[PDB]
Amino acid sequence: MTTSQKHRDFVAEPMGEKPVGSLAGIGEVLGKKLEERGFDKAYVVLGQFLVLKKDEDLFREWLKDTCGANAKQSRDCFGCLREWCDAFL
Amino acid sequence: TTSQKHRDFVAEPMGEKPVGSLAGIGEVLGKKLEERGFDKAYVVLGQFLVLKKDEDLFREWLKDTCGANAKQSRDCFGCLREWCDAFL
Repeated sequence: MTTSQKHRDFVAEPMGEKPVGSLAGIGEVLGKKLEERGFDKAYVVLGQFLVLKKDEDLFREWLKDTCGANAKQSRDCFGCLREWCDAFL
Repeated sequence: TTSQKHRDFVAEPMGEKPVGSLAGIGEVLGKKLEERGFDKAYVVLGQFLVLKKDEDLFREWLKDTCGANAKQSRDCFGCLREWCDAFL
């Protein structure tokens, strides 16, 4: 297992009302910036991932533009949402 | 009350179901959703979630996007709301 424990916690169960900082890659700095843009709960970021048809390039670019995520952070967040979807959607 | 199409949708994960599997989304609406990129049910779920599950704004967006009338948008909203309560 190469993922963070944090990723594994997220993908292990439905996300319900979890905050955006429960997503892998989304530390407190990125999470504050996402919340200030209206992306307060993880499911709102899931929504964007889904409206972008789960496209890695568009989602990671959107995350960079919206909260300044770097490549590792956007990869981790994408991978967490992708694996969550594979398990639960 | 509810249609069987609604109950069938809310009973299980949606996976790669087409947009027409959503309650209220018939052939005409599905066509116009697909023309706009919303070809699978999960893409419309995505919009529902980005709008924070807000009934008024989601139903208005659906009317604006594909021409859904009030019953169609009611049906579609309700199926996504109940799916989310069961699976999200």
